[PDB]
Amino acid sequence: LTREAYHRLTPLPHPGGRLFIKPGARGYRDPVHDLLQKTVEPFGERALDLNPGVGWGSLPLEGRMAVERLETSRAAFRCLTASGLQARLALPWEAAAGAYDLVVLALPAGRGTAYVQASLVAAARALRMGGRLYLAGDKNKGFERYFKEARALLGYGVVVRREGPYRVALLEKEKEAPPLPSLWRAFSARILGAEYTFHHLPGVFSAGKVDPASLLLLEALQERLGPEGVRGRQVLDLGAGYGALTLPLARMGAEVVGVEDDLASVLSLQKGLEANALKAQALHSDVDEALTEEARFDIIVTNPPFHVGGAVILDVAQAFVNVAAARLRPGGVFFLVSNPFLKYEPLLEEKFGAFQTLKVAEYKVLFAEKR
Ligand SMILES: Nc1ncnc2c1ncn2[C@@H]1O[C@H](CSCC[C@H](N)C(=O)O)[C@@H](O)[C@H]1O
Repeated sequence: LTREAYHRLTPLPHPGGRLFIKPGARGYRDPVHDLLQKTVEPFGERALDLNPGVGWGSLPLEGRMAVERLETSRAAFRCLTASGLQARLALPWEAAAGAYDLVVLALPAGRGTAYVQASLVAAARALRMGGRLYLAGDKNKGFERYFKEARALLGYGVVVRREGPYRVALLEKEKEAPPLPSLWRAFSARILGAEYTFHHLPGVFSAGKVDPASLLLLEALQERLGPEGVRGRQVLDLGAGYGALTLPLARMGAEVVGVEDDLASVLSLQKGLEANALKAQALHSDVDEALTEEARFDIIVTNPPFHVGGAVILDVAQAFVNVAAARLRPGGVFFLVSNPFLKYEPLLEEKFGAFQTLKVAEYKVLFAEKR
């Protein structure tokens, strides 16, 4: 995709209306969300969708109920807003307590047990007594385990739709919801001779330790540029996460801008910067969406997202490369780290003209220079 194509919102038809989607937004052609859309029916007057993506799963409620939507992904909120669907940039556990008759939750299984648990308790807290929860998931991705927990939190629950491994259940709140679990975690790490304490909420990439690929990028970068090679330089960190690259680069004296699509990760980065007395811009952004048109950088770094077990580079990750080439000043440099068999080489050759391989073992670090 071109950068314009990556950022473009496209409306797709459904009976009676339209829904905007875009590359990089969850909830489109997803069997879990599709099964929800075929299942959900109004109950009471006020609904909350805790993981809406582009908003397909709970769409049948729109115009029959008041529907609120809490979403962490910037890309998804762009779509919801374009679709005219009320939505807030919000963590699931920011939901108002006892204010809803119906909650809809496509299980965020990809973000892990702690994130799912926090979402389940948020659901239980959001509901009034006697309110109901639609819970959708995948038997291959913890549905039975999470459905059992939902039943324990709420009361009576039953599967109301099934297709292959995919399930939707309906549950009733029959008991008081517990307090939110503890959400924040911290860990220390020594990187390039300096001590850092990272802080993060559930669901982030590489919770609890610095990812070895990220460490490798930093090692390649300091070897190439020197310990002073980053001072006073403008750096963009594409997909900043809780700041494994952002914090050390800020420490080394770079003026760093982190862009990150996931709200929980942006908040994590912000807490880490504060805790380590470091300053950087921690932007909630779909790739470079939050930047001015004119913004350019001296150095761009990235450990792009990847699909677990997948052989194909994600649209978002392809866009990171395209945006990197476009956002570098002449003579600016790009560092990217990935699993060794992801086909980044032809992409860098296309966008930069040439590239180098600075490291290759458990991961590869690729390098390019703007001409
Ligand atoms: N559309 C998008 N725009 C910006 N960041 C995105 C994105 N899609 C995924 N990401 C982020 O890309 C990151 C890739 S994982 C790398 C995290 C961090 N830089 C580290 O090295 O530890 C995740 O934090 C993920 O949420």
